[PDB]
Amino acid sequence: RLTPHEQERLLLSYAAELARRRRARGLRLNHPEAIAVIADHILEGARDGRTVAELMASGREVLGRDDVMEGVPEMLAEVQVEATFPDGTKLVTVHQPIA
Amino acid sequence: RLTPHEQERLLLSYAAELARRRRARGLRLNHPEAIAVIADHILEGARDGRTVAELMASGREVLGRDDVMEGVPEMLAEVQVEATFPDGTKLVTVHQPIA
Amino acid sequence: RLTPHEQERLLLSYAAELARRRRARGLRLNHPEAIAVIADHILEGARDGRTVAELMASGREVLGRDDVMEGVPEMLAEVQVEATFPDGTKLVTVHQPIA
Repeated sequence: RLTPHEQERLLLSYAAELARRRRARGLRLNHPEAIAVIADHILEGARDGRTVAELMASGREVLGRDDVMEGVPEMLAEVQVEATFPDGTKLVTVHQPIA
Repeated sequence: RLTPHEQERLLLSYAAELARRRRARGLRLNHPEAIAVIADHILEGARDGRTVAELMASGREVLGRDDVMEGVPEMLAEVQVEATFPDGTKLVTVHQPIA
Repeated sequence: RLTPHEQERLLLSYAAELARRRRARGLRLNHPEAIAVIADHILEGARDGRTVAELMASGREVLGRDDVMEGVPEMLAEVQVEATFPDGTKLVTVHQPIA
């Protein structure tokens, strides 16, 4: 159902699409944009059947220092997201996804 | 300004976009994803100027068994969408859409 | 994580993506779709660090009479959106965006 959690997931997903569009036209992403993009990589990766361990590593390869504004890699200590896997929902933590 | 319901409709439209994105990615759709895609087909066909009769038909040719997870086509007895027509808002029902 | 207002702004941004999709398939936009597109132009221009005056001018050149249904240009007296620039939030109004 469209629980507040489901709405929130779809919002984060569209926010990631929008942040990707911004980056693709040359902008460096700000902190919430970078979070959306990394979170969306996790969400979609889980939907593909990637494992938590795979996502913990690949979520660190999505954005680099060049992709985000000054200060963003330092402010983004980790991204934590509940993703849906084949074997249920799991919290995925990507540590230090940019630096 | 968007009403909380308008926001609901747009969220479900985006969910269908994400579903079509996943299907494009080679993923067989689950139950809610399939619903979102068929729902969206109806809403977009109504916007195009299609009749309720046309949409009940075309709605059954959006996704086949190959496009969805095993079990989904039997879970999806119907998809109902309130769609706006020049004639008014009507509930459009697509029966056994995966078939 | 998102306020009502943030949710609404993200959904209005999505509405423009949907309006672009409708246009791409050969639809002329209606009044609310046109509002979304012009609003998106402003919001994205603001994010880009364009100036209010730049956007008030370029907002008049996003959609032409061909892009919208007959009688829509006359319906669109103005499109007003709050947008956050590098120097903060401003109400931006695009006047007579089509004709």
